Amino acid sequence: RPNHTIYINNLNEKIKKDELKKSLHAIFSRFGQILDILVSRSLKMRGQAFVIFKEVSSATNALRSMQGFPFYDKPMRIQYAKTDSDIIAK
RNA sequence: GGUCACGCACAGGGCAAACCAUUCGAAAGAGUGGGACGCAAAGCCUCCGGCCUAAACCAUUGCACUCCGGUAGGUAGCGGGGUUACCGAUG
Ligand SMILES: Nc1nc2c(ncn2[C@@H]2O[C@@H]3COP(=O)(O)O[C@H]4[C@@H](O)[C@H](n5cnc6c(=O)[nH]c(N)nc65)O[C@@H]4COP(=O)(O)O[C@H]3[C@H]2O)c(=O)[nH]1
Ligand code: IRI
Ligand code: IRI
Ligand code: IRI
Ligand code: IRI
Ligand code: IRI
Ligand code: IRI
Ligand code: IRI
Ligand code: IRI
Ligand code: IRI
Ligand SMILES: [Mg+2]
Ligand SMILES: [Mg+2]
Repeated sequence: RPNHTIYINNLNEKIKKDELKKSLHAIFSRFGQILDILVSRSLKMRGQAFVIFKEVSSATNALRSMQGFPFYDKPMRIQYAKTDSDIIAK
C-alpha cells in the first residue's frame, strides 16, 4: 500500500484546479516535498487529487495526519494510489 | 458580358492581429475608439471536426499522468461545409 503518492477525493468540485492545487500544496507541503500535485476536473477525474511526495514516508504522515480533515467544508478521503506516478514510475 | 472554378498579377479599394483605453461577461471572450500582424472573402452563417471557458443547473464518490460529462457560452483570424461579392494576364 504505502506509496510516494497519496490519493485524495471527496474534494469540493466547486474549487478550481489553480486554487485547489495552491491550497492542497499549502496544507500538505507541511509533511515533506511535493514532486507535484495532479488535479483534473474532467467527468471522472473530478473531486479527487493526487499528491506525490519526495519521500514515501511523507505520504504516510499525510494520510495518517489529515484523514477526514475539513477542507472547504468537506472532509478528505485519503488513501494510497493503487499505482505509482509516471514520475515515480519512470 | 452571365456561369462554374482559378489567383503569377492589373487596377480601385476593403478588413484589421498583438497591444492600449473604455464597456459588457463568472470566464473564455465580445463591443467601441486608437493601432496593424496579417488576410482574395480576415464579408456572413455553428451544419460537421477541432480548440477555449465552464458562475449557475443536472448528473458523477470517481485512480489519473494524450485528452474528453450534459447544458451554456466562445472561437468564422483552426479547419471544413453553406452563402453573398470586386478585379480579370487566367483556364
Ligand atoms: N480584386 C482581387 N484581386 C486579387 C484576387 N486574388 C488575387 N488578386 C490579386 O493578386 C494579388 C495576390 O493576392 P494574394 O496572394 O491572395 O494576397 C492578397 C490578399 O491576401 C490580401 N488582400 C487584399 N485585398 C483583400 C480582400 O479584399 N480580402 C482578403 N481576404 N484579402 C485581401 O492582400 C494581398 C495583396 O493584395 P493585392 O495588392 O489586391 O494583390 C493581390 C491582388 O492584386 C481577388 O479575389 N480579387
Ligand atoms: N495597389 Ir493594390 N492597393 N496593393 N490595388 N494591388 N490591392
Ligand atoms: N468591472 Ir469587471 N470588467 N473587471 N465586470 N468586475 N470583470
Ligand atoms: N483565403 Ir484562407 N488562405 N485566408 N480563408 N483559405 N485560410
Ligand atoms: N461544430 Ir463546434 N460543436 N459548433 N466543434 N465549431 N464548437
Ligand atoms: N458548440 Ir456549443 N453550440 N454545443 N458553443 N459548445 N454550446
Ligand atoms: N469560412 Ir471557413 N474558411 N473560416 N468556416 N470554411 N474554415
Ligand atoms: N485573436 Ir485569436 N489569436 N485569440 N485570432 N481570436 N484565436
Ligand atoms: N467560404 Ir469556405 N472558407 N471556402 N467557408 N466554403 N470553406
Ligand atoms: N468570362 Ir472569362 N470565362 N471568358 N472569366 N473572362 N475567362
Ligand atoms: Mg497567393
Ligand atoms: Mg480582416
